[PDB]
Amino acid sequence: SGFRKMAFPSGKVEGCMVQVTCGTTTLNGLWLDDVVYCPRHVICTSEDMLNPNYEDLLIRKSNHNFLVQAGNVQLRVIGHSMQNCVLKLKVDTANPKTPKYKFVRIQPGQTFSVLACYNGSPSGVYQCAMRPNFTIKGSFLNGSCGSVGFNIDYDCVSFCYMHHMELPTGVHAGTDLEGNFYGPFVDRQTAQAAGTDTTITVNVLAWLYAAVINGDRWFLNRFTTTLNDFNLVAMKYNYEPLTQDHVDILGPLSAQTGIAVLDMCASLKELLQNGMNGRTILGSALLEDEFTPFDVVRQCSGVTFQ
Amino acid sequence: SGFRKMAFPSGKVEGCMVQVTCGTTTLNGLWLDDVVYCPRHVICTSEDMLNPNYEDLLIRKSNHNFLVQAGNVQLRVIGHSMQNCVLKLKVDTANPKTPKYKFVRIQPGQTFSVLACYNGSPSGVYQCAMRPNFTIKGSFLNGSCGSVGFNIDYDCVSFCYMHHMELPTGVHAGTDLEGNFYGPFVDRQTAQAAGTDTTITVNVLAWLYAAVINGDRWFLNRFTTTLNDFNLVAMKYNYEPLTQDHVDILGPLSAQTGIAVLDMCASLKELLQNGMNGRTILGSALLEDEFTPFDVVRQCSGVTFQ
Ligand SMILES: Cc1c(Cl)cc(N2CCN(C(=O)c3cc(=O)[nH]c(=O)[nH]3)CC2)cc1Cl
Ligand SMILES: Cc1c(Cl)cc(N2CCN(C(=O)c3cc(=O)[nH]c(=O)[nH]3)CC2)cc1Cl
Repeated sequence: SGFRKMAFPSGKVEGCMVQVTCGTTTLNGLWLDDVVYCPRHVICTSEDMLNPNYEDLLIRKSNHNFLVQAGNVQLRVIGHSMQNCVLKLKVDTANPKTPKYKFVRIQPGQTFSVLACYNGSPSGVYQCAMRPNFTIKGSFLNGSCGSVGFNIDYDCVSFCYMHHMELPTGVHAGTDLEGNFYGPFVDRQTAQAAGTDTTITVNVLAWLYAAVINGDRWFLNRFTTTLNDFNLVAMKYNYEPLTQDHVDILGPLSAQTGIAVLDMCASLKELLQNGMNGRTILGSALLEDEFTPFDVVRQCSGVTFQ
Repeated sequence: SGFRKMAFPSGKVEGCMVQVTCGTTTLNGLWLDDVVYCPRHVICTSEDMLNPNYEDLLIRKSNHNFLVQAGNVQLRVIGHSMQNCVLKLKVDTANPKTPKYKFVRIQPGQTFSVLACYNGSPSGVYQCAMRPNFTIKGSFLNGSCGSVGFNIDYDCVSFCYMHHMELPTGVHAGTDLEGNFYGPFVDRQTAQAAGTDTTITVNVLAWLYAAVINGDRWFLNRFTTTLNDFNLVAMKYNYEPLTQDHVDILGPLSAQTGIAVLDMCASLKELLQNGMNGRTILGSALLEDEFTPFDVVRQCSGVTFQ
């Protein structure tokens, strides 16, 4: 029993983190095979932050302008290139700790683990969701750029996020590992704002199923509803509308508890219109939307990895 | 003078189009160096459309199950792999007509050219925009899957779109060339719906500047407005809000015409609240939002490519 904000074990990723220095700027890089990946704004100075021309800035660099350190061992840069917003540094030594990996782009509402790093050294791991406005509510300080987000599927690490910047509202923005930003953001130190966020409805429903599995039942009722009736209430409270695909995804949780999805939607409708009245669910006084249906199954039924 | 829906010259792309057959299914592929890229649902049959397991379907295939034709020359498949939603077929011959290229992921509101193809043969070219709901309003018939979208930057072809499917509403969905879908869609023949579309405001403003450059001035007025006052009216009419970044992008057009952006916004406010009253702008009775500021500059000031 129990329910926690659970991250993936980070060991396979810790061995890929390196320190990348260019000039007076130091941040984190990801070392897979003989390539080091890092944010391209490492080649920027204070004079170029507001409007950098990265093509010009890169042509004025040579391999010896890039210092790469894996712990205390230094890696020799033998080539460099730019792929969208990430810098690819070819080094003379292939990482012997390279795991089975792939580069994936995730969708809003999906979760992943973040290995926060400083000076190439892992500091902590935590779980977060990609928000519908393509930001993440992370925890990052100065020097954390190049930290990566990942999921583990069996023996394979799926890298999905590299950290680039913090927005004025305190939320965080980055790219996939091909260097393409999540959301309408650019790597320039200008004032950019995220659009309005919404609550991830399918995740809230999954979390309510986790509550029932763990013995929190006070919010259930006998009523039922339709998808269109529910979605009418949901839009009023800034909730993402619910699709038939979402209902299918929640199938294994409806079967394990014997509570139909549309039945659980009726409970959620009541919680939105009346609140929780000083009661808690799984130790929270708010509706939690950063657990996917898969996260719940993984924690309330059991999955490990090799 | 004049203003047209202008596409990029397609010659550099026509030489990369091939036909890919697997079983009874034939669609289009993109042949760059010694790799052929195509939608992975080419390995699906009618029995798997609703819920394909692509890992299983691919392990049951061998290289000789894939017939690749470049005109009449046949290409020998020596390897195959899956990267997200695209199939990568390694062939024995590198395309001698491979142009300088890169793979880019575009943002909503940006435009590109589509080379519609059938049986590996180019049929037509047209311009379209990525909608804010991550669909495109294309023109595609049966057999068009694998057609690609592209921009040309100097001598370099930037591939940004590969066509996968048509949604029930008649709009179209696809992936970038790394196989990651635009929008919340999956390559399964289930019922999926696009979210609500909005009008791309910065593009409408660019188009109004093109009108002024070409002698349509009847909608101008002496008034001005603020960003927050404009955005309040815009949201009422399902227009994307306007940012300071957008104002900067429109700079070259404001300078060429001597009409400040916030002045042009005041004209747009009036057109939204009063309509056009049987008058036309650049031969249209509706406000056009599929030309970017760069498209206008390119056509109203002059850019060619090598
Ligand atoms: C072009 C450009 C851009 Cl776009 C960003 C930076 N910065 C690099 C330094 N930096 C952090 O390390 C950091 C991350 C974080 O999440 N929170 C926090 O407080 N600090 C801020 C971003 C520099 C340049 Cl030249
Ligand atoms: C898993 C899967 C998926 Cl997701 C899609 C298809 N289709 C392949 C055939 N096809 C077209 O060629 C087509 C495109 C278009 O835009 N308009 C139109 O009328 N037809 C439809 C999609 C097949 C499979 Cl097995």
